[PDB]
Amino acid sequence: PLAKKQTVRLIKDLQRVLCTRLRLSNFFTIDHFIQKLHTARKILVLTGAGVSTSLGIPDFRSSEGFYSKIKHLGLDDPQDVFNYNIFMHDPSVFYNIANMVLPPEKIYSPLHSFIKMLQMKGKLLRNYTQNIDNLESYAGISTDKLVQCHGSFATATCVTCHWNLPGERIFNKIRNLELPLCPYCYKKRREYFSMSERPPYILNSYGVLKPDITFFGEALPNKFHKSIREDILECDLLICIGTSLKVAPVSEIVNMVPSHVPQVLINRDPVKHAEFDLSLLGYCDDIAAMVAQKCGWTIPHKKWNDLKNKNFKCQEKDKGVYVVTS
Amino acid sequence: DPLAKKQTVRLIKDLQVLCTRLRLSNFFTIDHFIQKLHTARKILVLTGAGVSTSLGIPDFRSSEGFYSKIKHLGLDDPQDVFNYNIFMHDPSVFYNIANMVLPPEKIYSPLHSFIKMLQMKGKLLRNYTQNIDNLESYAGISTDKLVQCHGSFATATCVTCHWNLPGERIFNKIRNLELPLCPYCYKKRREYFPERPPYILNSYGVLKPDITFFGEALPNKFHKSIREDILECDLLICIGTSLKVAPVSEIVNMVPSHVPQVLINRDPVKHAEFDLSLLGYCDDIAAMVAQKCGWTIPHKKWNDLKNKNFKCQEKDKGVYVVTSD
Ligand SMILES: NC(=O)c1cccnc1
Ligand SMILES: NC(=O)c1cccnc1
Ligand SMILES: [Zn+2]
Ligand SMILES: [Zn+2]
Repeated sequence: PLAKKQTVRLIKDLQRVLCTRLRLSNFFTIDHFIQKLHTARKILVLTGAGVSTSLGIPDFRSSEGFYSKIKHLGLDDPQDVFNYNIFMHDPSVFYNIANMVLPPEKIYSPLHSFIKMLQMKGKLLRNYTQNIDNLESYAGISTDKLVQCHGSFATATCVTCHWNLPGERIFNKIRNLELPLCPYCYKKRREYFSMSERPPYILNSYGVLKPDITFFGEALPNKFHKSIREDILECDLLICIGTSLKVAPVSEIVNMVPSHVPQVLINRDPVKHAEFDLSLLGYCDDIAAMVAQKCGWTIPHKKWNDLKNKNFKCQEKDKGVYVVTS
Repeated sequence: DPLAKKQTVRLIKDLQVLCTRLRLSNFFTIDHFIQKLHTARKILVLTGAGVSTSLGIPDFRSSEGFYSKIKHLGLDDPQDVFNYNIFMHDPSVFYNIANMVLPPEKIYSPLHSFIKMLQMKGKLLRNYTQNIDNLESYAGISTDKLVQCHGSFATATCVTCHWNLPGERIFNKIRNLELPLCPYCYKKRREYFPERPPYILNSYGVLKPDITFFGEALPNKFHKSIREDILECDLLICIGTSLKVAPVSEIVNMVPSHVPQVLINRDPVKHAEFDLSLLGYCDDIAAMVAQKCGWTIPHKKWNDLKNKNFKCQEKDKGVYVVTSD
């Protein structure tokens, strides 16, 4: 069909009406996925918070998730706490809740390992992750193969002078609900808290350090667009895992990838606004094991003995859709 | 250049923001245009009604244009006489005015011949025209090279049964302000329009000329051609149009960003970013260009035009006002 180029906005936003992607006639099964796995050389793996919940890290949207906790505190719109423009206006909104999102460290799931597997077999084009928990590097995913789409707490930057430090340096202030302040800006900040130097032209974010996670309304890290420009030209399988796919531009990856490329979902819930070729509905750690196993592969993670020794049930439930339990 | 995804172009005629195109840094003089004409092999020319005003045919929105001559109708939007929903509901609204848009025959302007000139030098990839006057044929522009984006009176079609006939078979009815009726639907038509159910529209068994109405799909040659042409185009020249109707007005967004885009038109096109804009009458600016290229426009008015002195006054970077005296 006739098309022109529509610029993909690179500011983090709710994506939020039929999807127009057409599903491949030739690719619906589990066995189709398996043969593709054996032949593919340039797999794109797109992950979300689902791939870290086996580790006790909440996701965003589910019943025990972050949004539910922020709402229970009393915020009318819990989305507010990760809003960039809100941060720039009032950084206490985010720093009032930031201790809740500071991640654990040095752990990873069977899924992160299934990703490293692909890398080791020379098949991973990129893992585009939405997660700010920074668990991919520890899991062994190489830095050239990882795109932290929405950043991480690895570093924090002053919004005023752009001085950058390791995130760890501000964790104790975050645990104690204290505003992390830039040491270089601090003297002007005290002066402010000339017309241009007074209310309303100086914002409350003046000289405040912000973790280098991407907020809603902020530009994604440059690694994202630079990578996807190229990975789009060459991807030959797309797997989406442990995400609702509600945040653009990450959510647009499904539309940017060329239409002949097979797209697979592994997730607890179907993604209604997308048209995956194959959907595998269940726990990602379980479905990973199952898939590796059908492939005659192993997942280099401790839990693999155990996961591999289960009885997996794959119930067809409409074409190209399986409910996987065990 | 910005990371992009594919967006389907809507193929329904629609009267049409900000423009995203970046102008070429190395192309903004008249000499850049002359040099490019020498080397280009796959030129897309997009025309509108300004290419026939020299022949005495009104354009649409000038002060003596078609919309000015139907002011007495008192329409909120005078384009409604060419609206498709209006046609389907009540074809007498179009048929009152259709006589005014029947084409003359066997005449064409120096700008039409400039296009044919390009053709016979092997440089015309396509002439996308919005005109229904069919004058490109008379000028020698080939059917293969012509896309009548908004159709023509060549054929007419029954809106009910789809019977297709030569468009000239309805001209005498058009001239008499009568509805041209389909001979196959006529028996049912006469039953309903001597009981009639409320879901039978007034267009039942009415012939429609195969011009594209506002709200109607474009002819199939348009999307078939443009898809291939934007891959090969090496120069776009937009002439005698306000560029206010989509999807034609999207051609300038669809051509890849590196292809030079030139406007030749009485007025700037404020919602587009042309690399070079030449502002004046088509025929004169075509002649001046052909002169500068050391070329000949194959038109009886060539000897008159080649005898004019053209002044090109640079207004802004890539904007020139071209007059004659
Ligand atoms: N509890 C949270 O707010 C949270 C933590 C980690 C990931 N997602 C959400
Ligand atoms: N013959 C025509 O196409 C025409 C177009 C606009 C105004 N008058 C006539
Ligand atoms: Zn600072
Ligand atoms: Zn009929």
